[PDB]
Amino acid sequence: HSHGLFKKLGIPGPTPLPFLGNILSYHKGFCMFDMECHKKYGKVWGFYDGQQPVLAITDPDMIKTVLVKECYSVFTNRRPFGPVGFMKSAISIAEDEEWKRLRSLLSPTFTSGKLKEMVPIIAQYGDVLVRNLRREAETGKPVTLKDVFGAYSMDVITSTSFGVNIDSLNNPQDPFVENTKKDFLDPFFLSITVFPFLIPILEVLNICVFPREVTNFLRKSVKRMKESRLEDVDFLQLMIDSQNSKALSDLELVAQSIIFIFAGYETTSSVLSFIMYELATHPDVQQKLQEEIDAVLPNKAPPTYDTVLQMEYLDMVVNETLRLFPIAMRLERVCKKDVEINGMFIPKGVVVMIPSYALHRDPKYWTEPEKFLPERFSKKNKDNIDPYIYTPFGSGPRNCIGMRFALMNMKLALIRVLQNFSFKPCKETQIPLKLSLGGLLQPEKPVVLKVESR
Ligand code: HEM
Ligand SMILES: CC(C)(C)OC(=O)N[C@@H](CS[C@H](Cc1ccccc1)C(=O)NCc1cccnc1)Cc1ccccc1
Repeated sequence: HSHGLFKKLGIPGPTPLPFLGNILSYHKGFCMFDMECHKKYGKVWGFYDGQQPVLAITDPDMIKTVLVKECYSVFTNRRPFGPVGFMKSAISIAEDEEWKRLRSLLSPTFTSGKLKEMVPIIAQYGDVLVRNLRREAETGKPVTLKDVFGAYSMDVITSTSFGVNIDSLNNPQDPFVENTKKDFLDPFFLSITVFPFLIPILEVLNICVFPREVTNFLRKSVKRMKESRLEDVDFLQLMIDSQNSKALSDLELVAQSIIFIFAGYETTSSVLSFIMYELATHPDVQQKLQEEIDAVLPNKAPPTYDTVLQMEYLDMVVNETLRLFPIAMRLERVCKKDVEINGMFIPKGVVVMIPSYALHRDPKYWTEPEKFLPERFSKKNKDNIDPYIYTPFGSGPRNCIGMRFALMNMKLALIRVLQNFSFKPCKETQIPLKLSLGGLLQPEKPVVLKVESR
């Protein structure tokens, strides 16, 4: 069989069913299954997504070795994913030297210096956010954060990636908003894990998990802008300026544009929802932050790149949220060679997995781990936190390239919104929040809260 491998290496795990492997155990979802396995088996364990062996690892030295020490050499790519179509060229899907080349060609886009240049742009839609929120707070109707934050995240994306400027909550039907707004335990991807041999089938059928129509709209919408700016501060331009030299192709450039939307749309919006839920169910933290924000920005002063880094309690709130809700859930690299790391034989072809969610909630590193307690990130206690236990942006050469941009994007939305409003539970607010038993880190029920004007 293929299912004998962990039994042979003396590695414990749950016993796999033929063909299926352990996937029925995802019925309660990745994270609950990860927690269970941690408790039941210890520091290392194995399971099978279908015939695919996955070794979980939770020792910080070993995690360091995989994520940083042996990245370029051994643990370079994520778990194969498909069908992708032309998206094979997206950085996050790309493999080995094409990844190394893409990552280089795109790293200077995400510098502090280029980020500081984008703060004015990400600020103006904080204002747009307020005015849409006020229209909902002067009419004391409970608000669904995912639509209004979704509208906001969506606003920052189009602006920061193509210079297109819209109020997606208000022009929700402009052509540029439709395509762009468009789960690994849904019927489709569970089937991909049992029948991964079916991927090269869909590839030759140009069936793509990225719908073939959105990809066509932006391939052409990009080339319109490309040739309307060429010739006559955003991500697209920064990429156009890069291929003005091994340099970035034209279809390669459309693909990265798409990964950036997918990356910062549901994530920026989802995280902000998780932070407003905790702010509302912990109103002292909410007050403590409103004070810190008014002290650095008095009279509702507009935030700047520099003032944002000045805020310590703000950063603590963000970091403690991502501890409870690390939206990647897991990190993963494919072992490309027989290797021994930190005293353990890892055979070629195993997927190596770091169960972030489960370690963020591990009582052996965290006190009262399910309690929302920002103080664990105080300049006092922030030093007692293992950066290979807390990894909401991954770690090493393949960590989240957009990390600085995402923290800034979120913090700008939070500052402007707590400058103006307070957030209180409704009776229809789900307390305590229940995580989706599905395949995405998101709430069972969408977070609804009451909004009031300061
Ligand atoms: C709060 C929001 C976000 C979180 C928590 C987050 C988290 C992550 C994590 C955990 C990874 C994988 C890291 C690893 O495997 O070690 C990742 C990868 C990535 N993220 Fe983010 N991310 C966020 C937002 C963004 C944004 C806004 C962008 C915008 C460009 C972005 C672009 C990427 C890319 C391109 C990768 C793949 C990097 C590579 O393989 O070279 N992400 N993110
Ligand atoms: C089947 C299996 C689970 C093994 O593989 C994958 O999920 N791998 C992805 C390709 S790695 C990359 C990193 C990533 C993936 C999934 C969750 C978090 C981070 C990616 O794509 N980040 C878009 C994005 C999201 C959040 C933060 N930053 C970036 C496929 C993909 C997902 C979503 C949009 C586009 C592509």
